[PDB]
Amino acid sequence: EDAELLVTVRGGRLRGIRLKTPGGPVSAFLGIPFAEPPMGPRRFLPPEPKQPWSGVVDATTFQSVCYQYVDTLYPGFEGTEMWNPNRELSEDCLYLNVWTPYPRPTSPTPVLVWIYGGGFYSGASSLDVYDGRFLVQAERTVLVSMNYRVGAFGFLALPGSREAPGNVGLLDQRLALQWVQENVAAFGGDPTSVTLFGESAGAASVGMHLLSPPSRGLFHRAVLQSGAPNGPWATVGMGEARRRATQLAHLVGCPPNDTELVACLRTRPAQVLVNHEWHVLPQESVFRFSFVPVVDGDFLSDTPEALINAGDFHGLQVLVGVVKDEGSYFLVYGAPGFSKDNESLISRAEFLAGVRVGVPQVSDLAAEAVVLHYTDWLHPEDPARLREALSDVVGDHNVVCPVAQLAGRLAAQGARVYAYVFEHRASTLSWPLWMGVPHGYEIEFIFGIPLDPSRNYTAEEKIFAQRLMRYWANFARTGDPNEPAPQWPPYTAGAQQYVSLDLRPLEVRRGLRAQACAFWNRFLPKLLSA
Amino acid sequence: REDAELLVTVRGGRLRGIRLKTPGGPVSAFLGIPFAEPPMGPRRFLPPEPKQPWSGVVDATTFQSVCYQYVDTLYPGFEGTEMWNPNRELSEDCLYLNVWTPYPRPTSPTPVLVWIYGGGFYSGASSLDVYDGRFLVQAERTVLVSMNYRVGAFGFLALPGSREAPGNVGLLDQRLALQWVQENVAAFGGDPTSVTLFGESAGAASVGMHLLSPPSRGLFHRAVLQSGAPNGPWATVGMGEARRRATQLAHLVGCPPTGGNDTELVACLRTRPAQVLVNHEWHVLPQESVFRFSFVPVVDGDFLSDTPEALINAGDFHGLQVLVGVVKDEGSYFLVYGAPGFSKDNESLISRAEFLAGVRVGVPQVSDLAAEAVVLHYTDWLHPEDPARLREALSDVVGDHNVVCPVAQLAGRLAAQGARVYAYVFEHRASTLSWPLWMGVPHGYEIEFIFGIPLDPSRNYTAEEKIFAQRLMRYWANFARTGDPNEPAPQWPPYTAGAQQYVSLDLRPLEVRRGLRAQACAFWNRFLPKLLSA
Ligand SMILES: *[C@@H]1O[C@H](CO[C@@H]2O[C@@H](C)[C@@H](O)[C@@H](O)[C@@H]2O)[C@@H](O[C@@H]2O[C@H](CO)[C@@H](O)[C@H](O)[C@H]2NC(C)=O)[C@H](O)[C@H]1NC(C)=O
Ligand SMILES: *[C@@H]1O[C@H](CO[C@@H]2O[C@@H](C)[C@@H](O)[C@@H](O)[C@@H]2O)[C@@H](O[C@@H]2O[C@H](CO)[C@@H](O)[C@H](O)[C@H]2NC(C)=O)[C@H](O)[C@H]1NC(C)=O
Ligand SMILES: *[C@@H]1O[C@H](CO[C@@H]2O[C@@H](C)[C@@H](O)[C@@H](O)[C@@H]2O)[C@@H](O[C@@H]2O[C@H](CO)[C@@H](O)[C@H](O)[C@H]2NC(C)=O)[C@H](O)[C@H]1NC(C)=O
Ligand SMILES: *[C@@H]1O[C@H](CO)[C@@H](O)[C@H](O)[C@H]1NC(C)=O
Ligand SMILES: *[C@@H]1O[C@H](CO)[C@@H](O)[C@H](O)[C@H]1NC(C)=O
Repeated sequence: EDAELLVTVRGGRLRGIRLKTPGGPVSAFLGIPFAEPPMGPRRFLPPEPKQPWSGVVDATTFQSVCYQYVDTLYPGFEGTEMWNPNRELSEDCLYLNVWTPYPRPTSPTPVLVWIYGGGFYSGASSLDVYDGRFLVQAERTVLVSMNYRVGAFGFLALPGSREAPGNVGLLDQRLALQWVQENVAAFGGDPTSVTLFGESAGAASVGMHLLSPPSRGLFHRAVLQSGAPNGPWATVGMGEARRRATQLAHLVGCPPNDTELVACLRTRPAQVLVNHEWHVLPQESVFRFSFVPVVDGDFLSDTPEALINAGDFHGLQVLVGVVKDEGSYFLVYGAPGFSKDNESLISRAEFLAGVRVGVPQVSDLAAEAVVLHYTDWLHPEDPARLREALSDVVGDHNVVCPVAQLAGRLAAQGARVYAYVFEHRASTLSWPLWMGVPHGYEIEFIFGIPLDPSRNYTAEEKIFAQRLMRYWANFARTGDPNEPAPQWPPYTAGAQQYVSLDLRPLEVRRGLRAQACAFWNRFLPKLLSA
Repeated sequence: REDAELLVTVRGGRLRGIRLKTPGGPVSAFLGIPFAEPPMGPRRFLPPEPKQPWSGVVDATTFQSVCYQYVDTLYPGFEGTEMWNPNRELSEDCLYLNVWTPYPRPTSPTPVLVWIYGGGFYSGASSLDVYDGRFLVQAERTVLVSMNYRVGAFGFLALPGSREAPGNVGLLDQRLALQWVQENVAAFGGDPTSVTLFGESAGAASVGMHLLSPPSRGLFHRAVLQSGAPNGPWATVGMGEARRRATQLAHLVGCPPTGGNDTELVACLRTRPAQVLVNHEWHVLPQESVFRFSFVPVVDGDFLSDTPEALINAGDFHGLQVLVGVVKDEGSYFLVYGAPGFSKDNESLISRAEFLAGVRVGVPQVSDLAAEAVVLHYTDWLHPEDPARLREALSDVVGDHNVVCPVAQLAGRLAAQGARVYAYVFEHRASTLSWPLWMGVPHGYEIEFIFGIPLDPSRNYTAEEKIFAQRLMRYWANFARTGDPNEPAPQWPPYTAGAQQYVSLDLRPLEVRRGLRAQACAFWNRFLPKLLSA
């Protein structure tokens, strides 16, 4: 036996596995149970800590994926299948994973905690693009990821009720963070140096832990990639959450009050709920998801926008950023005229129709304001400009401007913020050229996937991945990504400085689409209230 | 004895003129021809009556009085403002017109240019030196007519529905002069079947209203609108707001001893000295502002059967040629009349607080949300507080809202509905300009080049500017003769709703460009009206 892969945590003994890397081995402990399986009567309930066990838990392989919708838009296409579950689906899915260097560190090592995205309806810690072996070998930190409930199982809410309080998927993450505080030292980790990082809904999850006091004490630094808690998609109001929960029950034959409604939902197989998940949305749209965190005064005592404005953020360091073309990926899921298999050169009529699906549940006047700002009135009908304009609409509304607002408010209120735009299109990208650098395609570089010899990244891209891993790990260690070389300056509300990340050296630029984001963050709210 | 070239007979009687000297040769001028009975005493606020025939010879040898009006006092003695102030005595006896014709009189019918001065409908006169018609007539051999029309309350005080003060009588003054041209211009060698209206500022808005009034439309064939349009937010007023302003003016001068019977109210107003009415003219505006004037044309269903925008959108304009344009910096002149932080004597590098305050003065009587939309669009959010950018932004706000975007909307609708449109932007700053450099090419300072003022030997224009003026006079006269400013050489393409082509007018040859501030004017012409409705 290998003593380096035997660990005793508070709940019992674990057996890990030795993983290979072009730079040397790492230790991995995969599929560690941190909660009781939320099954049967425990569906929709907050998680319970895992009860202690006898014997040795086999922690050599990833555990099941939390039950979720499986994408079918392009069957077999690499660009979509890389996000689909690669393990069996189960409601018994509350497991986390620990990667440590080999041999295990004898000194307290900074910890990075990954929260995957997936619009709160999908995702898994077992996806190949989240493989932590290269980060842990290159930068010598402890790396933790957890699975958390998604879709109705994690975020269906009958607000006020005890049978379905909502946000339990977020409590899954918090419980894993508490598990890290109690057990990460047994792997060589330092519980006093924990950096949360996540992408898309994971970034929105990270931001929500920043704004929830019970979570705030479980970590010390935060990285938000292409997501923010204050977007128009990451939260839902109590009334709309209740309406969606009620319509789901109707679509699955329930009831035969909240107590009875939830009891009937608990009798339905997991797939039955998944099969009707998308039909509770109020309208045809993109970048909208059925069951997301709810603002009910508990996990979030107020809206994330209100909490960001009222918060004291001195002593907080955050790393935030976006990719160059945040919106293009979502357009093929419903904007008329868009497809991965052609140039998607849409007409003005399709552009106007696409604005309503990309900015759903918005008055006609506010939609007209969007069309005004995003039309080039010297070329109002040029298909290529319209394709790009609609990508900018979806991307600015949902990612760039929510992130810009978060960064500006945190910086103006005591936090040290570092901002980036990711501008390298991977040579291996399977999405068409017109999508540019699409949403989510900086992750593989952050995790050092180009170092995998089994893949076809260039030598320049391997250098690039090592650069990014160093930035991220420097920030985890010191709150500053810079190597003590062109310097990465902090983002401020006035100067609005960020850096571009690509094969070229760091270049400092001004403004995260300041013109467009003034519209979304300053004017549009004023219009909607009148 | 007498010179036969300076003696002409019109329908009303005989006239005697004068021989003007110009650097290029003699011109015949008939200045101060009465075309209406003096609108004095009981005739104040009433539509004009045609001039009764006279015996003997009327001496049309000098400009007549300026219609009673407010006199600017912002910069006393300053050349930049005094050039617009009355250069003749003020009087309500002011309904006279002027005719310039070549010497000797043309043998064949000659195209006619009719000038309508601006002045915000509260000021102006055809006697101003910058409107001197001798150079145009000499250089291009046209006949030029200009008329005086009543301004201020005397021309546009309206109690709608009352016959005592129906409103728009200043526009009826212009129409009567146009009817006079139809009946009498052939006696001067003019062709009544080739008449081109042209005007600037409120004169351009007047030209546009004649285009949209059927009784006026038959009196001319072509139109030139310089830095003005009838659809601006300042050129017309609703019936109720006209009545509120008229009622408030009478109240401020003691009439009646508020509102009540219209006949008695107007009769009380007619007993007031003309200066007393002028002394309170500016006090009836609903808010402090710039580019807003108290007594302007009223949309009452008569002269204008609807708003100018509705008439423009519903009009068939086939068979019409129009020449429209603006100067490069339309807003700057108006900012020193009330925007906080602005003066001709300093750089006017305003603060953000002064910019935000200026938006409410420059876009008056709109909701807080509408003002926020203006601030969003005209702020550079990468440099939100730089004084120089704020100064230029407020100038653009006032210029786009009041001139550029109204002109662009008119041009686009006319072109899309059968008219042929030629558009320009005037971009030359005169070497003799007295306004400070930060105002650029200000509103109104293309007029002197179109009238050929640089050819005046007493003035100090460069040789290039004299060539420039001669080129502009040729464009205008070519349009008057043929409906096309091009020489029968860089070509001036028509303006269309799609291509939106216009030319730059300056010392360089013609350069073709696209879009009259297309991005800005989409906000003013497409979005903002939808916001005001909700
Ligand atoms: C680009 O393609 C989209 C989607 O078409 C799909 O992909 C093609 C490669 C082919 O497999 C089609 O059969 C697919 O439907 C086009 O948008 C569609 O247009 C058709 C009419 O041709 C219409 O019936 C569908 O409803 C449209 N789909 C959507 C989602 O709006 C689009 O027109 C193409 N762009 C071009 C040709 O410029
Ligand atoms: C509004 O008043 C006019 C004028 O009233 C006349 O003049 C006043 C000074 C006073 O002397 C009144 O007694 C006068 O009647 C009215 O128009 C007059 O109406 C009467 C009866 O027809 C008569 O004097 C003449 O017809 C009109 N004289 C005018 C026009 O000078 C008018 O009817 C009143 N309108 C209303 C709605 O009351
Ligand atoms: C620029 O000037 C304006 C106007 O001031 C006038 O013009 C100056 C050149 C000088 O001749 C002054 O004596 C004149 O009064 C300034 O705006 C005024 O500022 C004063 C003092 O702060 C204030 O009382 C007035 O209300 C202001 N007037 C307006 C219309 O706003 C402005 O401050 C000057 N800007 C500078 C000096 O940077
Ligand atoms: C919910 O409804 C059931 C059936 O009507 C009833 O028996 C039960 O008491 C209710 N529970 C609550 C908490 O209201
Ligand atoms: C032109 O300049 C001369 C001096 O060179 C001056 O005497 C004359 O008054 C000026 N004419 C103007 C300003 O019209």
